[PDB]
Amino acid sequence: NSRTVLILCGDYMEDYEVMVPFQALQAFGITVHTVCPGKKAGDSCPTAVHDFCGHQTYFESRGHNFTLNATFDEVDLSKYDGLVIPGGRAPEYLALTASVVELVKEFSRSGKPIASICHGQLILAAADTVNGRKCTAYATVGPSLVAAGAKWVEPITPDVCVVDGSLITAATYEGHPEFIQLFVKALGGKITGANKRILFLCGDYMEDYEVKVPFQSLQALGCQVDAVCPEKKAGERCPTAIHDFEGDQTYSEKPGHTFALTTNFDDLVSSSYDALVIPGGRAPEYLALNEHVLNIVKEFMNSEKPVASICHGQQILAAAGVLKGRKCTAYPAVKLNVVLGGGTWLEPDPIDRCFTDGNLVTGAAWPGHPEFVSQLMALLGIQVSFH
Amino acid sequence: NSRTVLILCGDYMEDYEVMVPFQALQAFGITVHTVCPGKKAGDSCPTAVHDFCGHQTYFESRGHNFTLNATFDEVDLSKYDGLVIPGGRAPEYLALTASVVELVKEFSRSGKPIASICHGQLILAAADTVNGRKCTAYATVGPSLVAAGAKWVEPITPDVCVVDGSLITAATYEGHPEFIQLFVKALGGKITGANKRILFLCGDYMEDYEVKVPFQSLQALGCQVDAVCPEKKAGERCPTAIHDFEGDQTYSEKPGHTFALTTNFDDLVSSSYDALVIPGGRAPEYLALNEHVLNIVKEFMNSEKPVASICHGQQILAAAGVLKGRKCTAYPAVKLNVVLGGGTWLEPDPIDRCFTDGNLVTGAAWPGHPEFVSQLMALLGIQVSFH
Amino acid sequence: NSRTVLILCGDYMEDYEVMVPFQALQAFGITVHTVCPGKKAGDSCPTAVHDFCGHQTYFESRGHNFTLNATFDEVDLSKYDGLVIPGGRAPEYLALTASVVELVKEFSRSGKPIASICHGQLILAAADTVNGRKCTAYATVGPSLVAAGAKWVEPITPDVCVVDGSLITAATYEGHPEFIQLFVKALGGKITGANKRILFLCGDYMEDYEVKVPFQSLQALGCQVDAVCPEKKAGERCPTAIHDFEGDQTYSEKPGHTFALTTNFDDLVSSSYDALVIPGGRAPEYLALNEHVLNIVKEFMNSEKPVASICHGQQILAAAGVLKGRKCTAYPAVKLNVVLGGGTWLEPDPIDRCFTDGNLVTGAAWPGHPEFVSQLMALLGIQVSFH
Repeated sequence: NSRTVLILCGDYMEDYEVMVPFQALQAFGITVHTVCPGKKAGDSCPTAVHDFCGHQTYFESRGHNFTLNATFDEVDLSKYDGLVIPGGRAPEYLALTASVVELVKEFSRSGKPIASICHGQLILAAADTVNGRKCTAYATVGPSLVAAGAKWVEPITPDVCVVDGSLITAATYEGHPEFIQLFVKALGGKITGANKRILFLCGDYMEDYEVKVPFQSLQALGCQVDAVCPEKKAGERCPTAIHDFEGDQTYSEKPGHTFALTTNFDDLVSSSYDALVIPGGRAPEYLALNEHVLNIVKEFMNSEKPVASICHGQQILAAAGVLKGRKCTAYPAVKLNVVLGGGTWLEPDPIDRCFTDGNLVTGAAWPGHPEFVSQLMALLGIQVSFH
Repeated sequence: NSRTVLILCGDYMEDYEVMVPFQALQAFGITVHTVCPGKKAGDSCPTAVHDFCGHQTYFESRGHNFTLNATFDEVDLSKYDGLVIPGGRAPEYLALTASVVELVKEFSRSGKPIASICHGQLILAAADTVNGRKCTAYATVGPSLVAAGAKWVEPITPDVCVVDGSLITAATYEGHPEFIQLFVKALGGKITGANKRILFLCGDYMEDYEVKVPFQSLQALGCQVDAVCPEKKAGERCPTAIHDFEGDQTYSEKPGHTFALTTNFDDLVSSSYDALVIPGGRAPEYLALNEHVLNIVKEFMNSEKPVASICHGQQILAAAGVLKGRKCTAYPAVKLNVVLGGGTWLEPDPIDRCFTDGNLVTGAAWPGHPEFVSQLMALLGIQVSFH
Repeated sequence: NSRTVLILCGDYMEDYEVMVPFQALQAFGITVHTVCPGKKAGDSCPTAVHDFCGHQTYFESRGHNFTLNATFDEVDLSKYDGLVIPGGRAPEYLALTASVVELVKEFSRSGKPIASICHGQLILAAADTVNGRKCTAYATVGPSLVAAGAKWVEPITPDVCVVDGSLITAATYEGHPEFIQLFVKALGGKITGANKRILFLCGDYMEDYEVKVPFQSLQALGCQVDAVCPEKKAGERCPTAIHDFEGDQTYSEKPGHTFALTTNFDDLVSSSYDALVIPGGRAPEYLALNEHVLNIVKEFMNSEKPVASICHGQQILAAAGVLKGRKCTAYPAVKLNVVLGGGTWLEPDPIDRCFTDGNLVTGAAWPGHPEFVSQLMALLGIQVSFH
């Protein structure tokens, strides 16, 4: 509504760098279409998980499969307000697809906003639309951007972002917060009431998407967001799980990106936060056995403060006993816990639908992030206005 | 034969939690039917390898594909003497399948024996059949059971087992030995002659099933089982291999569960054992180059004591020269090893058929575990009797 | 022409043990046919990546799919001058395939050369064609050869090779250089003018084939070859990447073999070395950012010395500005870097062809190694003559 954005997808694009923008932009009220040359709506793109394990370069792994919702060569550029270019290993080959470069050129002339991250810039270079343009990218793309005539801004840190009129660029997904806020501002958006402090309850093997997307999305808004995990210091990292359906009766499990806690668990002053968020995956099942974690949940529910849990997150809510006489949804399987917890089941159909019950927001699976964050914003007083 | 048990399978059930009971029980003269809702006999289910590597929860990878030998919608519960519920991530979604809960309800009413392990209990909680019943499960399931009115027994160790009449529960597959024996006694079985000490010759990359299945089946019988490996002590652990036939000309390989040795290899004495078991996999080929390992094999052989090796295990035997003028079978490829070793080949058809020559029991692949353990029991004079 | 060789392939053969000879022999003017029982030209076999990681035996991983260029049951064994038998897990089941054992025996009967490595020797043992023959193989294949009546040579080190008239044998791929040379001489081939020092610019996640095949082909030729990596000692190792197309719009990625460096990067002296080789994969993009790396490339190019780059290696040339007014090809996607670098693009069609622009040799991908090496050989004046 009011704004429509087009994301340029491709095989092996960085998981994070495609889903975070796809869902955040939606949670803010922007329609988003995803396309990939030679593919139609409903088709799938494999994705890459780029991370660092102590080598001179990043290590790669397979992320979730990403389904396109729009068809390439059937898109009317005139009908889009902005364009986003994901990173990973897709730009490398997309940057050499005639129809892709023609598209980025055409859009580039309209003067409309273009947000490119990591290796995405390579496409910009091929289209030769960066001359004299200030900009940044993954350190490795610098030679190509300088040779393209760009005003290269070396990324001293993974988070640095750069703007030059309608050209927004980022080095890595660590800069998603600012990357996204700028593309929003660039779309004529205004964010209000975003001066909140949210606490995320994390743990080992939490769902990759279910942590990153909600987390960064809330950061792009401007909130101060912290994440903790029992027995871990503000530097520790948590391994994540990538849950996806690949044909069998239940989802499959694969290693995702490594997540970094921001605060120490022991030094946690719950009263200082305006909200609490619980990611799903396999972490909730063991976090729910933790006394300290439960008390934290109790405090937020007692204070009638906003609480947003997704997927298996509700397992911690049911164990806190805070679901009694409460309406909510969860991952289809954890309906067991909701009922046993004393809550009233809300059918999660479609799977992307989330529900609000007073101070309680719940989601079923990662496909519900748009409504998930959107409804947590409402309980927070955060709005995003355009036109 | 005399009893018939039913195993409730599902996609991503714990590989060990299904294969060990499925094969140990057959080894004890019990017919076992495997079924999964929405699937027929001959279909397969992917399994999960749940293990620990230091994180706050278990790690997960894909195990062997498990082929069901029964059909769900064609089952008559009035024909089974018992029911086994394996763990993994299957209980989670099976618990929310109306037909599954109905089967547990009815089996629950008949009062016949029900053995549930790890996450399996979640199904019992769903069917509301644990009210006032003592029982245990993976610590994580504790909450759900309590809310289902169960008398919860927290697992202080990974092998704790509970029994409240016809209900038998275990926390992890590390409790299989007692889990199975209790299930057998509940079916009215009596085990006699299990006053034996057995020695296992392990090594890195031995087959996953080919170690745990025989090792745990023997323990469930009551035997004392020791496992060793050159240059490794009691606490040490060996990486295992998961060999499975996918669509190629030979089997593929994946990591299996890590296996824990029980005794220091140097502190051994062939004297104190009544039989020697040799797992297959890739451990044999290099184990067969070890002096000490060969002497151990020789001692057991000329002492005429019972010796059982499956799959590639027969390589150690050939290298020890103890297959001189003897009949035996092995993984098809190891026929060269048997012949060049001076043995007479026995066609491994069907793949689950094992052969006993004098004091020597041999099998082809892991599917022959039932006949393998059965035949080893026969040389040890161990028996299981019902009715 | 002059010589034609047949290579016995099989599912799960060692990836290196097939590509290195398959390609190195073609770069030496020898026609090579790959064949696998029950498979026809155009079919493919999965390969296996073997090497140690701190365990008692090797670890296995999946390597590149290998497509056969000939049909087994259509081979006129009479028109072949030599036979190569790769290792890995394939021999194990091939040794038990009648057609295969007869082919081998029929070939050992003609006196013609037979090069076998690692586990390949098991096939010779099955054919009983090694009596009183001096030879070596992978340590665990010794007991079999001894029993087949061979004069076993324990591989004191992994790089040992043994020649006994027409039977050339090696223990591991580490001995490929000597292995290939001996086979070539035994084919009546002479190598002249190979006294050259060659430098390889290596890094983390370079294409597995792209470093090993060219590296070892030049070593077999007699050249002294060094491998370096920024800030890494002679003992350090580099992880590699296996890039392969599996159906998506761009290649996929798996871990390959670890590659050890030969000299220290800091003590490197560009003065020596007659040529420079730059492997592809993901290492270039980050090496292209290293000042030191660009100087080395600078030096060579100024000296007019032969420079050979393949796949993504050109990203380093382009960055050093040495493509200015040079004609060359590269991996399709990296055309961007070639054009931005001021070079004239040479279309890599067919994918396996390379080009020579003065002192510059460039290839598109690993499928082009044959022309890649023969063209570097031409600049260096190295020749292989037969008849």
